Amino acid sequence: EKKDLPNIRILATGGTIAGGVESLIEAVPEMKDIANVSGEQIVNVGSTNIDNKILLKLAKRINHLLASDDVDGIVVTHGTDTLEETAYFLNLTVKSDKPVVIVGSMRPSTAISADGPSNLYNAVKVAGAPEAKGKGTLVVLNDRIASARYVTKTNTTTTDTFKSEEMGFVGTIADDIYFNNEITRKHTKDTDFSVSNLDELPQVDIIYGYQNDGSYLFDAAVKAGAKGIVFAGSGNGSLSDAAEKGADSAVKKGVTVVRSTRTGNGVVTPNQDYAEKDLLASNSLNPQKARMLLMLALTKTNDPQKIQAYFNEY
Amino acid sequence: DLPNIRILATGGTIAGGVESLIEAVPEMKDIANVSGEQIVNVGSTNIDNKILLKLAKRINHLLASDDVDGIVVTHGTDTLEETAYFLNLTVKSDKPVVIVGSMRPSTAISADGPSNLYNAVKVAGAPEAKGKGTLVVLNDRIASARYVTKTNTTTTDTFKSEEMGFVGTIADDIYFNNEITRKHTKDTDFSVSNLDELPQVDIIYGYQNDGSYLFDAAVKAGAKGIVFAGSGNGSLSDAAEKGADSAVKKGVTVVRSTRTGNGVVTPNQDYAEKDLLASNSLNPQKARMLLMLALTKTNDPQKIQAYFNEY
Amino acid sequence: DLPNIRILATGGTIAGADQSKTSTTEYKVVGVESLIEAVPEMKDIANVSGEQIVNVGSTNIDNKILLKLAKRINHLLASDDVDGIVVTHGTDTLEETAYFLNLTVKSDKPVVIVGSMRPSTAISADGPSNLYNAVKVAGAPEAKGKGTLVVLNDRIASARYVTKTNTTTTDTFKSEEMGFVGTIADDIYFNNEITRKHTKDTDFSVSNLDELPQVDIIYGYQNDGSYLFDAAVKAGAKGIVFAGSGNGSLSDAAEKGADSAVKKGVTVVRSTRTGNGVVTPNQDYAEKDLLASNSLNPQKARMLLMLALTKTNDPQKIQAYFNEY
Amino acid sequence: DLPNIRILATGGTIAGSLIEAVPEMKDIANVSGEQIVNVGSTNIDNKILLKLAKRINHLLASDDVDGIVVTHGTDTLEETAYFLNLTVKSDKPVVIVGSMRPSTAISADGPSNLYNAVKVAGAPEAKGKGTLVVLNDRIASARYVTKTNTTTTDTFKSEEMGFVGTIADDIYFNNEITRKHTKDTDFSVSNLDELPQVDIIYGYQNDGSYLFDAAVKAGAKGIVFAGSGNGSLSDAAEKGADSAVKKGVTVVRSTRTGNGVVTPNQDYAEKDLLASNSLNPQKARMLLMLALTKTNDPQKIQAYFNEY
Ligand code: NA
Ligand code: NA
Repeated sequence: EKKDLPNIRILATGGTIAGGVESLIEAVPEMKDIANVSGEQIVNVGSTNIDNKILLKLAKRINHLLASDDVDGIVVTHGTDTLEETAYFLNLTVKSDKPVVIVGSMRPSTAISADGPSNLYNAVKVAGAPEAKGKGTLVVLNDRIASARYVTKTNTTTTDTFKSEEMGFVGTIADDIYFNNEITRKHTKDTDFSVSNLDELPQVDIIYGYQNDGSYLFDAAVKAGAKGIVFAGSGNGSLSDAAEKGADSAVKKGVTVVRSTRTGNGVVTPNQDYAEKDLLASNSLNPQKARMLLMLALTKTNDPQKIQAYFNEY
Repeated sequence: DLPNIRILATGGTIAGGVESLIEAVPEMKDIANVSGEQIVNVGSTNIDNKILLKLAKRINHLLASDDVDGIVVTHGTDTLEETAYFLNLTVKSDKPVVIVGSMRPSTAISADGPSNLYNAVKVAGAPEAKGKGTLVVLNDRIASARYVTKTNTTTTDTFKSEEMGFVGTIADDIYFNNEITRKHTKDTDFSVSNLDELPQVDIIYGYQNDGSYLFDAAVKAGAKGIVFAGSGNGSLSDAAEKGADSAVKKGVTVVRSTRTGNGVVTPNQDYAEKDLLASNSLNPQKARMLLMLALTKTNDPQKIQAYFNEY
Repeated sequence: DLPNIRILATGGTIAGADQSKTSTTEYKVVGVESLIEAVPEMKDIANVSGEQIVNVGSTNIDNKILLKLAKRINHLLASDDVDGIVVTHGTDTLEETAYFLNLTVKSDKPVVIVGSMRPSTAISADGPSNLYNAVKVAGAPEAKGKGTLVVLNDRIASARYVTKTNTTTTDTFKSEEMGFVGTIADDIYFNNEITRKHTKDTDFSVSNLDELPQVDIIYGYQNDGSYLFDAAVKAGAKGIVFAGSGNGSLSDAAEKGADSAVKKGVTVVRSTRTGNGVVTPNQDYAEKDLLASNSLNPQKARMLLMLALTKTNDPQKIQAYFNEY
Repeated sequence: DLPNIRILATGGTIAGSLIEAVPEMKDIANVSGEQIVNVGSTNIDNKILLKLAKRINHLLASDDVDGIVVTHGTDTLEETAYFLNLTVKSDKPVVIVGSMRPSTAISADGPSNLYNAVKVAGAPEAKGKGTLVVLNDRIASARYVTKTNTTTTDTFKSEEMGFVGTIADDIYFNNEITRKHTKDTDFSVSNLDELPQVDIIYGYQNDGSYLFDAAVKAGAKGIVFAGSGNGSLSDAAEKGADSAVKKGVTVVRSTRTGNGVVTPNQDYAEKDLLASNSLNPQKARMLLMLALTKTNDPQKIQAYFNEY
């Protein structure tokens, strides 16, 4: 007597991106055509105020739901500012191949040509697509299906902000879904990370590189209890002499230091001079995404060679 | 006769001593009378305010003479955009200043430095380069210092502007396409002629679960200005906002930039009322250059904000 | 004291409608007054009025319509009651109309071309914001003298540099090499002024013309031939634009067809199928009057070639136009 | 021991005898080569494509060939690369390479391009990736790449699909494409001497039906239309396309935009004016020629356009 449709659960982390989560759901009635949609409010914060406590709660809830036969896929609604941080964390900690799609809107729900309704519809379409199984955590905005591993927010305000210059999208939407790429990095069900038994994460802070910078921010991070530091270096993870003094001091005090880049794209490569002093390379992870992997790495090991190996596979 | 172009070197060679650079690209002799000097010799992460003052003063002196038609500065790529934008605000001439580097070492297969240097000299000597602002020339592209950034760690095509494109491109001949709308060079209100140091400005990065303690440390270290590389449109966590508000109360100017890479950071009523300023379309490290220079003129947040909308 | 902005509607997706709100590629036809009433916020930034010029999908915009549109725009901008114009148009051939107007509008007052990638009925339809922003730009004092502009997705592109780069996405209109004249983030941020001659400063007028010289476009590919050149000449082409591989390159067969067209008095311009970059002069091709399209893609090169042929058949004068416009 | 990499040259040298020009290659491969043809890339034709695919298929069947590099002019490089992606029945790497600057120019890009092409062709992880295009430290799929700029060194790109990988000293593989290719395709051309004729017609304002009519008269078996936007036709172009279909020609609507998918449109699909998916006109031509070696059924041809 009923139409068979996928069971998609929306987990909201902030306000409504289209139009409570119950209403959010009624603002995009088109979703009923393609899913049996249900919803829950996890937390309710602006994305700059998403923190490690919330991430642990969110990953645990997703893992619980996806283990059930009554949930086919999940859509997480989230503020765009830090969406990429949450999406990549879930990419490393969700231990299921069922789809998890993270979505937001660049224009408020009340704005002229608000982008939330289409984004949400498309997120639910992807989350219920059989072919979305096994693709890793996905970010869906503006008719594009991006991997959490490769995507970033590239522009402050534009609808088309989430992109990957060098890796493009997993797929795109033009009425139908077109899947184009599968990523090569390890993810989701295949990672070595679990947050099932964790109530906190190792502290990791980020320091920026620039002309005439110093060592004082490294020293402050160490004093504040950082277990890891990601440095957003100029170019290919480069450090001034002052920054390198700070990084070396941190390493000597037992902090793991990973060199990322402030440029936005490309790989940070191992460099003999840096590698021999355990100033690690972030691969193609930007500073905030490198932080997520470093926190998780530090739950498993303090060995710099093992952490570097994670940065090449995840 | 040909334009007289002076090369000021700040690092190692990008092609083939400053005499070595010139000899490595003999083709330059057909488009300019090239001479050169070594200003400093450092990796670009070690370019600092002292060096920038020296470089700006030397450039301003040289461009005032009739024997110099234009200048090329050879520089490491990592912080090239910081130096280029600083010079865009402090060189008080319409004569061309072109910043150039290479992404591959001069000894590598298919080294890019020889072409880059040749093109930089071609642009520096082009009459239509007059009045364009400071330019950055790599990989057949002519970018404004105001809009360009290094977007990729290692690729030859790294210097770009997604939203503003290039001032021009080269395909044998130079094709000039755009003139920027921001105030620059000859028309700025900044002078560093008599300065021996610049107001200290530090940069703090925004991220989930960040804090106030890095703001506190920058203030303790003597920052006069702080640029915050905020997520999205210059957004702050509650903790970051506590740190920023603390800094403003201690007389530090705080400018919100973005970590995203592109777009404008807009004035936001909640932030603006608390003097947490907006960086416009300046990224953190370029915002830092304008904030340092603004602080040579004023501590008034409304005046500093107006500079961020015009420069 | 608000600017007086006239909307001239021509058709396109922005005036299209489907009964399914989730259809972005299938749709049926909305009137200019409906477009306006759908965006009441416009009343706070302009005094808006509208007229329907034509009502067609943009692949059916033709030279007759362009002439009508350019003449109407020129007459309206001569009045003190009109501060700026917005043209609503289908996206498919928007760049052709925009660049034509960039060469034939004899005023420094703003002309902004706008469309949408989703129909008016779609969820998160993009037309309302695009239209608001087009009106905002057309009424901005700083938009004066910028050349014809194309406004979609919070971006303000020059007609000379923009193209439709994607079949279906909202962010399709871009210039990889030249970027945008400006962008919108609440306020307008003007960033660039183009260097090419435009609008009031061109040598072209269409005030006395009822038709344009026929120009056709031929595409380059492996195993192509001469017979499509021959067919374009037979069909009455006065000019041909060749969308060559790479930097306006021709196969031997294509070069045979081009050379035969030139011998019959047709002007041939080499453009590129790549999408970006400059088609440079080439000594061997220039000696045979196979001209270079500069940074004009095939369809935009066609617009300039048609107007050049209203002034001259001299290949050196035509080439000079391609370098300045 | 090092992989055995064979270089098939189609024209002039892109570097500098290549081993002399780029001696670093000796440390990463045992290189050999041959001059299979000697033409400018605008004059690569169907006869040459068939010769190249037959020769590559033969070579890769040998146990002592680990991978192939083809040096090729950049203008039509994407056409050859995609054809080989559909016809090389092996998982071993085939890498197509060119240079945007002449070998004699300042900062010639060919030496690095060639070195990287050989590095990729010998990399174990390049197996099963489909035909690759390697220029400017980037590793692009033949299925997604195009030449996007007339003259720049960074011209080969895919805005929407990115690269299969990139090179920064080491190779970083990032994506595997989802379309069917190489070892898994249903196309076999080793015994064919010609391919069904396919021509391309451009869409623009004030276009007509005359070019369609001429292509049909010239013997086209298929026509790719480089339509404005999402494979759109003017009324005049549509009349020409419908005339062609009635005369037994298969018509595929591609796009002149450069990116995105051309979607099936009900009114066009009802009339067998097919959709090219995310294939540009010149790449859609290669798939249509091969489709026409198997069938004239428009539904089957459309299905090929959705999978390849
Ligand atoms: Na450097
Ligand atoms: Na349309």
